[PDB]
Amino acid sequence: MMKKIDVKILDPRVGKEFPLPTYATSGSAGLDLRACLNDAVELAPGDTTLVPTGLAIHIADPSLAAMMLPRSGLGHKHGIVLGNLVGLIDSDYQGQLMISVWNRGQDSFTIQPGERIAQMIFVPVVQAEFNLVEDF
Amino acid sequence: MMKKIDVKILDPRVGKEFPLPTYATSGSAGLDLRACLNDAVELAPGDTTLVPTGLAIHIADPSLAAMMLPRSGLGHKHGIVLGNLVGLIDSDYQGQLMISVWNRGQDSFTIQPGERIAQMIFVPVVQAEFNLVEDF
Amino acid sequence: MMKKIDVKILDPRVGKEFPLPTYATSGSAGLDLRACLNDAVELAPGDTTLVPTGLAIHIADPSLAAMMLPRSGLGHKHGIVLGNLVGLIDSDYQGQLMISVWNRGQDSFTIQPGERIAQMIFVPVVQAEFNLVEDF
Repeated sequence: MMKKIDVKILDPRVGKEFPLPTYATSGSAGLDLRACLNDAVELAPGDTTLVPTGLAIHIADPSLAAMMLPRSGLGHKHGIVLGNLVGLIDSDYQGQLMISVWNRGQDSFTIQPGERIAQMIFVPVVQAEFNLVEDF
Repeated sequence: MMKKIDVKILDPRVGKEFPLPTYATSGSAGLDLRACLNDAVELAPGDTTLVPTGLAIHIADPSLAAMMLPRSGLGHKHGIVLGNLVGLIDSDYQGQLMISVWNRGQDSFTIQPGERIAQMIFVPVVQAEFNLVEDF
Repeated sequence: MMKKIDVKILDPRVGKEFPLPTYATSGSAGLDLRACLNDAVELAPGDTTLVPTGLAIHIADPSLAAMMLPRSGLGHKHGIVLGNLVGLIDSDYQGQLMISVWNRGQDSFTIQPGERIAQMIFVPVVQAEFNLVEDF
C-alpha cells in the first residue's frame, strides 16, 4: 500500500555519493538508510555514535508513523544495532533522521560513508482516547 | 486515528504526583509512560529493574495491540532501554503495565519517581490463519 | 482481524516433537516461535546463536509484514533477546524463519529443543512514495 511522503535532502552528498532510499522490491517492508559521513567511524564494543542520514521526512498524516530498526545481518552477525533499540518517527517530526548506532558485540566495527546501517518501516498507528474505569 | 481504550488506575499517586499519559501533539505516535515508584531506583550498568506504572489498560479489540519502546534520548544518550527490547501488549492483557528497564550502557542511572522511562504505541495487528503448503 | 498466510514445514520434527505456532487466545497479538534443534544450545553471556524454526512463511501481500520480538519473560527475567533486536519479515521472504538469539545478561542460558524463544506479530505496512521538497 503506497503513501506519498515529503522528503528533504540536507546534505549534498545524498544522491551524489550514495543513493536515496529505495525499496529493494515491491514486496519489501522496509527501506535501508545509509550513513552520511565525512569520514568513517570506528565503533568499539559497547560504544554508541549518532550517525546522520542527510535526510528529513515529514510524514504529516497522524495515522502513520515510521519505525527505525537494525539491519538483520548487521545485528546478528556483527552486533551493530540501534542505541535506542527501535526509533519511532512521529508524523510531525521534521528534523534530520539520525541513527543511534550501538555496538552490542565484542568486535570493533567501522561504519563506512554511505553504508546501509538501519532500516525504516512505515506503519499505521492509532491514538488512544482513554476511558477511565475503576474495574474492567 | 482515534480509538477508545479503557484504563484503570492502580496506584493513587497517578494523577496526584505525576500526570496520566497524554499525547504531546495530535501528530504524536507514542505516549510516554512514567515510573510509579515510592523511591528512586539506581540502575548500575548491566542491571535490569521492573518498574510499575500504576496503570492497566484493556485494549479489548483483537485487531489492535500496543508496543512498548525505549525513549529515544534515554536510549541513545543514556543507555536506558527495555530489558525485553520491545514489549507487546495483547488486546486481552488487563494486568498492570510494567516496564522492564535495562541499563545497556556504562554509566549508572537513577530512575526518579514520576520520570518518563518508556513510550507506548498502538498499532493494528493481524492474526495469521496458516495455510499449510509443501512448496510455495 | 484474520489473514491467510502460507506456511511450509522444513523439518520433520515440527508437529511431531513440538507443535506448530498457534495463538494462545483470540485476543493474542503474537505467535510464539519454538527452537528447532537437534541438541540444546548453551548461550553464555554476550553470545549470539542462530536458531532454526523448521518453518517458512510466504506472506505475499505487500501491505503486510511480520516482526519478530523477544519474549517478555525471557528478555526481562533471563536476558534472552534477539541479536538483531527486532526482526522484520518482508512479504516476499520465503526462506526459513531463523531466530537470532542473544544473551544480553550475565547468566548462561540453555535453549532446549522445542522451547518457545521469540514471538512474531503481523502488522500492516505502507511503502513510502517520496515527494522531494527543498523546504517543508
